[PDB]
Amino acid sequence: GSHMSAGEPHETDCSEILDHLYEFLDKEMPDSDAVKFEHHFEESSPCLEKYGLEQAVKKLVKRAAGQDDVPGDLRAKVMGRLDLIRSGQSVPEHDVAAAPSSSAPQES
Repeated sequence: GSHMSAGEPHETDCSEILDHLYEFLDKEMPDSDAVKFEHHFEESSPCLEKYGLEQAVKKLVKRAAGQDDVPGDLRAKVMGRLDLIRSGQSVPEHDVAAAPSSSAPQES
């Protein structure tokens, strides 16, 4: 495992963390959620290390009130990812939203 690594640690639940990412993000306060996110997002880091949501949710938390708040491009990307996660495992290069390097950074 030098270039490719998919060794997830010992976890328990994950869909529930997504469940927040969806209703938390869309049915609570898109901008007033980055600071409230971190709390629940840190309790289940291993869930975000299954499909690669850590990298994304960290970015959602990064905005917070006052800053980027919510470009709609991260959420739509995260929610749509939940919908992909909850209904699949194959994930795309969504890291491009904040430093592209999911699999092929350059991709010739």
